[PDB]
Order: sequence, then C-alpha cells, then structure tokens
Amino acid sequence: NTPFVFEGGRARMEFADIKNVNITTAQIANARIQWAQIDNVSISNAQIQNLSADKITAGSMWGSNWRLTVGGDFVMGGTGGAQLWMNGNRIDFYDGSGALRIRIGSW
Amino acid sequence: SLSQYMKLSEYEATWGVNSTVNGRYAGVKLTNNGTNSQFQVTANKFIVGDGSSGNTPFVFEGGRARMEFADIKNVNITTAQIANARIQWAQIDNVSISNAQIQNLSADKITAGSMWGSNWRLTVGGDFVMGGTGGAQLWMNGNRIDFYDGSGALRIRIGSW
Amino acid sequence: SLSQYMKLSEYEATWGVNSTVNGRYAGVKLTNNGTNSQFQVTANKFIVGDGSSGNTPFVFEGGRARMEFADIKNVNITTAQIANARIQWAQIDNVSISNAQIQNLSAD
Repeated sequence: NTPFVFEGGRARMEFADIKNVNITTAQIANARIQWAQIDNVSISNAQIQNLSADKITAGSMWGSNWRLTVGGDFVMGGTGGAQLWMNGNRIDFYDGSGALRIRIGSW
Repeated sequence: SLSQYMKLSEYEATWGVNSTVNGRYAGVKLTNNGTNSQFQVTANKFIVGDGSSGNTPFVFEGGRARMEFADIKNVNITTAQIANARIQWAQIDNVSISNAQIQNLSADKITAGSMWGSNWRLTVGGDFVMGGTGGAQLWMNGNRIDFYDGSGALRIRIGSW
Repeated sequence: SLSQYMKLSEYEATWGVNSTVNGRYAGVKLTNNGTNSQFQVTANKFIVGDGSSGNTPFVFEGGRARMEFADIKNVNITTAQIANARIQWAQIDNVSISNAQIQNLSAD
C-alpha cells in the first residue's frame, strides 16, 4: 500500500494523526468532531440533539405537532385533529373536522 | 562500504545519511531492522518538491507539515484551525458557532435566546411577535396576547390588562 | 556497481536504495522514467525528525501520517476524527451534532 502518496501537488494519505493542523480549505466527506469552534457556517441538513443559540433567524419551523411558516403562520395541532392557526392578524381554532370554532383578531 | 559510516549493515540496512555538523544531526536513516523499517529523515526541513515545477507542496519545517494539497482518507486530529471547510457528513459532539446558515435544521432540543423569521420574532424576554397583513401585529408573552393594527393601535388584548 | 546502492538505465534512473531486511521492503526508490519520478519511501515508519531536538513530529507509522503540527492549504478528507476544530468558514452538506452553541443561527 502507498498510504502516503504525495502526487501532482497532493499529499494523499490513507490514515493520519495530526495533533495541531492549520487548514486553508478542507473538503471533508465525513467528519466526526468532539469540540468545534466555527466562526461562519452554511449547512444543507443539520440533526442537532441539543442546540443552544443566542439569535435564530428562521424561515419556517416545524415540530411533530406544530409549524411556524415563512409567512408567520404559527400553526399548532391539538388532540382529535384540532388546530390553532395564529398569525399577526388573528388566532383561529379549528376542530378535528376543520371547522373554525374561535377567531380572535381580524375577521 | 562505499558509503559514510552508514553503508548497509546486515541487521539494519542503515542507509544513514547522518550529516553531523556543529552538533546538528541531519540524516536520512533508512533503517530497516526487518521489523520496523524506519525511513528517518532527520532535518529542520523535510521537503517534497514536485518533479515538474519546483513547488515544495509538502514542507515539514520546524515541527509543522505544510501541504499545498492533500487527499486524506482517514484523519485523526487533536486540534484543527480551518479557514474554509466544505464537509459532506459531519458528526459533532460539541460545537460553538458565531454565524450559521442552515437550509434544513433538525434538532431534538433548541435552547434559544431570540428567534426571528421574515414576519415574526420571539424575543429573549419571551415576547412572540408575529406581523400580519397591512402592518398588523400579534404581540404575545406569558402575561398577554395583544393584536395591534397597521397603525400600531391595540385592537384586542387577552391576558393581563 | 554501488554496495550501500543504485541503477541509471536509459529509460529509468532508479535511485532505489532498497533496504530489504527480513522481507520488509524498506526502500527509498527515487524512480525517474522521464515521464514520472516517484520517490517511494517504503517504511513501517517514515519519520521526519527535527535535526535539533530529536522530536519526530512527522511519523508515518502503520499506514498513519502522525503530525505534531501541519499547515494544509487544500485538504480533501474522506473521514475526519477531530478532537478540537476551530473553523472560520464551513459548508456542511449534512451534520449530526450532540451539543451546539450558535451566536447567530440563520436557517431556511
């Protein structure tokens, strides 16, 4: 095996153990990390067990039984298929048949 | 031995180079004790130059392996300092981040100071404020839900008056 | 003929010092076939020791490039296992995270 191959300007390595790496550009297919400190990130998909954040700018939000739309509709589901639909004009309570039972706000 | 007190011994085909000048040891000791072949470069600077451009795109210097490019299938790292990092699949046990831009965030628990959509905000104080059509605004917290109209006039209050 | 080692054929200059002890091919084979030169260290341990302290702060051992420090301008990696990682800019197609602490989190 050639588990170090410096070829064509590229240090190919099958394994490495680096105590202290500076990197200018990484292209990492898989990355387990115990303690990161990231000044800026873009991410396509995250799966975070315990997120903490000082400010969250969110487009849409979705839980198992609620959603906050990009438009600002906070919709929560209820027992029996009931639904609170809330936005900056009104709170609507729908029942499990989809019938509006209470409106509070702009009619 | 047509080499310098290094030649090749039986047990250790010691291609030493062992440049000893002013008590600085340099070498290339290809030892092979037949169990561990050790190619010990001893140098303040190990270089791989490319055989084409005289670029030195591997330079180990002063304890530091400098690389112009690398292709590492597996890397343990104790400390990274990465200026730019594209990553296809991360698994991060702990992270601090100063700015994030996440297309699809899933999370089991979100501790949050303030939260801000295009037409809503949940403040650090616990005021959830949604904007509405015409500049209307539902402002709610654990004391009340207030509906303001497009002129900022309170139209409905529910909770503490 | 070269005892401690070498071989210039018209088509390949093999600077191959092939330390073959106990069937461990140690070597360093600088081939040059005039199209590709290859400096093949073959070693259980390619060490770069500093010529100063006898520290070995590059040690290619057992298929693993051990590095006390490194400065890599452009690393492709297939699998990282990073104990601590400061990163100034990242672009992460997928991530699982156990704990995050994010000062400003934009998300679609």
